[PDB]
Amino acid sequence: SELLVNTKSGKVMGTRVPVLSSHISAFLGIPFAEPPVGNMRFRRPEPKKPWSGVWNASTYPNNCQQYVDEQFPGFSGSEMWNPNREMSEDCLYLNIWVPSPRPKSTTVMVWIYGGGFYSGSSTLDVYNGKYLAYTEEVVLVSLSYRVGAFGFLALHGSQEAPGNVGLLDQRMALQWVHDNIQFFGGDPKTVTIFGESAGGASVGMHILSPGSRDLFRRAILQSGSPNCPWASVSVAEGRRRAVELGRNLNCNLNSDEELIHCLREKKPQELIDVEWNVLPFDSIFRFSFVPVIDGEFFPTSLESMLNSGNFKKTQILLGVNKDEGSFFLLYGAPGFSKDSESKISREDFMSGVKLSVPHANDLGLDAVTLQYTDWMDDNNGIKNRDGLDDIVGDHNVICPLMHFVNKYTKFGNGTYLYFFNHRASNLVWPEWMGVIHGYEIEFVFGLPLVKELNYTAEEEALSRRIMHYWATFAKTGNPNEPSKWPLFTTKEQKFIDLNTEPMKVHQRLRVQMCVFWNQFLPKLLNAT
Amino acid sequence: SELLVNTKSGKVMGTRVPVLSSHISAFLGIPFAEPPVGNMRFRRPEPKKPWSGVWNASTYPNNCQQYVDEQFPGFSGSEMWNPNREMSEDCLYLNIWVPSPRPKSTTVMVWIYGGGFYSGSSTLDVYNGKYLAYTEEVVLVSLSYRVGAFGFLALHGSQEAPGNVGLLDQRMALQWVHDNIQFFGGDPKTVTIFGESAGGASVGMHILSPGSRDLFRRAILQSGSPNCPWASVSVAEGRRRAVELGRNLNCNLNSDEELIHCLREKKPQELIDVEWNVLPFDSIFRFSFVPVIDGEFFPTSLESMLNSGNFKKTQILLGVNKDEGSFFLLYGAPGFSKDSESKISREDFMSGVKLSVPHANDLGLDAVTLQYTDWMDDNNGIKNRDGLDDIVGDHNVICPLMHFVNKYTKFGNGTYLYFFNHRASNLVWPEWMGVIHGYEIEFVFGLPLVKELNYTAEEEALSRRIMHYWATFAKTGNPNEPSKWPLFTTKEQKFIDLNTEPMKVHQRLRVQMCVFWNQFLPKLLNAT
Ligand SMILES: c1ccc2c(NCCCCCCCCNc3c4c(nc5ccccc35)CCCC4)ccnc2c1
Ligand SMILES: c1ccc2c(NCCCCCCCCNc3c4c(nc5ccccc35)CCCC4)ccnc2c1
Ligand SMILES: *[C@@H]1O[C@H](CO)[C@@H](O)[C@H](O)[C@H]1NC(C)=O
Ligand SMILES: *[C@@H]1O[C@H](CO)[C@@H](O)[C@H](O)[C@H]1NC(C)=O
Ligand SMILES: *[C@@H]1O[C@H](CO)[C@@H](O)[C@H](O)[C@H]1NC(C)=O
Ligand SMILES: *[C@@H]1O[C@H](CO)[C@@H](O)[C@H](O)[C@H]1NC(C)=O
Repeated sequence: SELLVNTKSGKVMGTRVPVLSSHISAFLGIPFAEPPVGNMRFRRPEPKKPWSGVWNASTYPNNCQQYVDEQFPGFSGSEMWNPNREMSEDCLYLNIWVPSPRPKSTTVMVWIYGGGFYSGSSTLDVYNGKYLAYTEEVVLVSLSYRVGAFGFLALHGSQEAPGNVGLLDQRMALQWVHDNIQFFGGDPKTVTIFGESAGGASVGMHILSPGSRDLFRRAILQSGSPNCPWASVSVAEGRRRAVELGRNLNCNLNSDEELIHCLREKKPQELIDVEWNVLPFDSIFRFSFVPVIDGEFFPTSLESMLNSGNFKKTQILLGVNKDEGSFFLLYGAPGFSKDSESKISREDFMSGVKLSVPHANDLGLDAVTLQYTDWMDDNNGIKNRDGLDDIVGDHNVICPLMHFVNKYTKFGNGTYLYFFNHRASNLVWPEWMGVIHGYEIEFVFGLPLVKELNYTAEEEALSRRIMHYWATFAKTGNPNEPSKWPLFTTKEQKFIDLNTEPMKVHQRLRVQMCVFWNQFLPKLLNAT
Repeated sequence: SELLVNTKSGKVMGTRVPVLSSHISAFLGIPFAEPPVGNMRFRRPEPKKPWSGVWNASTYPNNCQQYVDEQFPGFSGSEMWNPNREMSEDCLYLNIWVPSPRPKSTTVMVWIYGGGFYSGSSTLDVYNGKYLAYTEEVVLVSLSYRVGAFGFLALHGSQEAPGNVGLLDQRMALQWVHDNIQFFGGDPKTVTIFGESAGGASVGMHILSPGSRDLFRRAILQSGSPNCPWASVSVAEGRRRAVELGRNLNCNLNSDEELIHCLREKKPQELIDVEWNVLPFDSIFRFSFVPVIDGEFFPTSLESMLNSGNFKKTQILLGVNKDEGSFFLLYGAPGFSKDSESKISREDFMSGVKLSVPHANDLGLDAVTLQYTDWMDDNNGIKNRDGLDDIVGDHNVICPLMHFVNKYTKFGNGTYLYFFNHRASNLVWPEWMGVIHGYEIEFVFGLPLVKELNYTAEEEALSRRIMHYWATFAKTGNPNEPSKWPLFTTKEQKFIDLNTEPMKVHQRLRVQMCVFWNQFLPKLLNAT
């Protein structure tokens, strides 16, 4: 049977799924790690014990325990990101979509979901891999990994909660794909890992980490990079947040063993209920439990690794969206709201910049404010709103990705950079938010191909070229079929716009603002 | 006789001069102070002893001792600024142009020449007051004052060389005009002092100084303001430059009396020969001997005086030129030269910014460089040249004048601001220098009215409207004849362009760059 596959870990039985009036096989909920429950909470994952019999993989697995967005109850714009399966600590599973008939040895793509390392699910409708598997003939895999304190509580020096275990969950899934994907028709020597936001930062983290490098071939990073200011913390800060979490739960804090033991008896929801109380500052675009620069998964600081070429050399394809920051302002900055144009007063602008660069002294806040204010029209509400939108996006996503791409390209074997600026005709979010963080995903996964979702014919065409650029790059290391997406080089720094208009090539994506965020501001904060 | 005038100091005999095929009277070289020679060098000026008989005022007086520009021998562009009379320490005289027939009580304008407080003459062809006296029916006066060490050597605490004596020379001339101008037909209750560059800074200094305020009615400042970074130094820095000057002449430095005595025996040219050796930094647009914030002429810091309204409240008219910095780069920054377009390399740009902001640490130099560099085209030679031109002009002239005008307007009784951007059709300087520091002067003094100077008909019309704006403002406190130059207000901040095209009104002259120079950079240099 086409739906039965024998792996090194046991046999699994998939299910047949319809796709664009045809069909493919899906193997949903395959376990790749032992359930990280009880005494196993906070620990490195352990490989799944092989099973006898047949594993039923006809349905989506549970999602990992996480905070749930209730800001706009039933609004599809925000609920499309919430877990759509029951939550459980028993959540380490992966999903596979396989073309029909079963390939022999074709291109593999492994998706790593975003969600600020505190949320995310591999089962969201926007991540349904059937359209991409089908249209491009690739074996598509989506893995899962522990988020929040369950995945990133870090007490460096302890083996019970070493930190980075969520990243180790991702690695374990990649080890499973390396070891078993050949049985589903995938070529384990041609796997591309791709992800968005925290997922793109994760992808970049595996390019960096010695222990993950050999488990994949090429990489795609969407709106995220490893050096993002919100993607990692030092071991001292990780330790301090772990202790502060225990303090919120009235834990005995005399020793790591006491803290960890106390944290292990709490129900999942108790940790989720106070998780956000450990941030050191009043901030936006910062998350409590994230990867730690531990000297193991990351041997040295990310910057020295980037500087010395200490990373996997291969091809990468990556890019950003036009308005990466808008949704973080909607959720956390005064003056922004879902149902108004959100013209911002000068005082809310100033309140907005303090929230955006939480780690800055007064001089730093003045430098950011001067850099983004039009002083001949400072009370322009639209300009204040847009300026703040760009500050959040430039500082949290764009400039850190541009710093990564320039450092990577000096040692890599090929880079393709894009700027996604198409605002979907059917967007449910207000206009002011523009081309939102996460909204290039539906095009990568091909939702515009399904008529009922109401996209335009040109939106369907855009989705088909992106899907084909992504799969062709996964297959060959080049998005182009032998009108050309040129290679990004350290000399020319070319990139393309990705929208419904004839491809345009540009150069030096946001150089002006990024010299400010990547060179001047850090120099300024370090001296003052 | 029309050419004979009796003053409180004695009788003076003028000469009749032709002007635009008519004539007026000129009283050249009237003495207003005792010669500041011998033991009087460096001291406050003393009033001229009255003389019996008739003072011959038919010829220009000597110019004060100063450094002489020899960079382009015989080039009219630079020689038009050099002294055109023999030099002498005996140089405290004033000149008067009087309409014919002799007025009874008309508007008086007193010109104070620029020249960085180290040079300048009241006798330059560009300062000939006959055209303005004639066309606008005003009594035009040009005074003189000691420059360089002779006028500004400052050893605070000593009465032998207290500093600011050159400013006291100007004051003495204003006291003479107040006391005697009625005999030449001038109204001493309606005198406007006006000046350019160091002369405009001086004008602003008399608006500030309690001891000078009552001696004039209204003021005009051209490309200069009192708070310019090159226009004053602290008493400790003045002292240090005086000592360093003595050290260059092998003077005994044990006491002020020893230093001063030694400096008084040196010939004038010996002081001029080493004068430039005392600057504390490798700089551009900085001069050795300038006014000192002494607690007497300036009771407190200029900024606290501006902040508290501690200054003369009246009407002012002032403005700047488009390319104030170009000539200082020509003379002192690598890569600029008179006969080439002066496209500047990135390294010369960087060398240029270090010279321009001599008082800045590394962080400050980076902030200036980032603010003026187009990072998507950083090797553009024209952009590097123009960027440096704007850095010099914004920092040395424009932004300090804009800070002065906004502080003044909160307490004053009327402000008119202009932006002079007409490049003269007959300019002998290369194109790259644009609308040069000092080149609005020939229009204020009406040289375009004389056919042989080869200006265009529209240039003659522009000169006539400027002359009439200046004299009408001198007469009434408003440049407009009862198309309107609007009042600058702290709310609207309107100003006009001054050129051959139909008047255009704008707002917030260089606000963007000036928030950088006036608020951010000083905050940055003070913290780091
Ligand atoms: C108390 C108070 C606040 C919080 C909190 N506040 C987070 C607000 C900032 C974050 C809210 C965004 C929702 C994620 N969902 C979204 C994601 C993406 N794009 C989105 C676009 C629009 C709206 C939501 C999006 C792209 C892929 C990743 C996920 C979190 C946890 N616990 C708390 C506890
Ligand atoms: C050794 C080395 C250098 C110097 C020095 N170097 C000054 C260079 C910088 C200054 C040179 C400019 C000439 C003034 N003459 C000019 C003035 C104005 N505009 C001008 C425009 C173009 C050229 C000259 C101008 C507007 C009114 C004020 C005077 C000075 C003394 N001693 C020295 C001794
Ligand atoms: C597979 O498991 C799901 C669990 O809901 C069930 O509905 C389905 O019938 C199962 N099929 C088999 C063959 O066990
Ligand atoms: C990638 O590597 C191959 C083989 O080492 C080399 O020939 C090619 O030029 C490289 N391509 C890029 C983009 O550097
Ligand atoms: C005035 O002085 C000048 C000095 O050069 C002289 O040429 C002129 O003849 C003098 N006239 C009188 C009346 O003394
Ligand atoms: C100047 O002062 C007069 C009289 O004090 C006043 O009436 C007038 O409004 C003032 N004008 C300005 C420009 O402030």
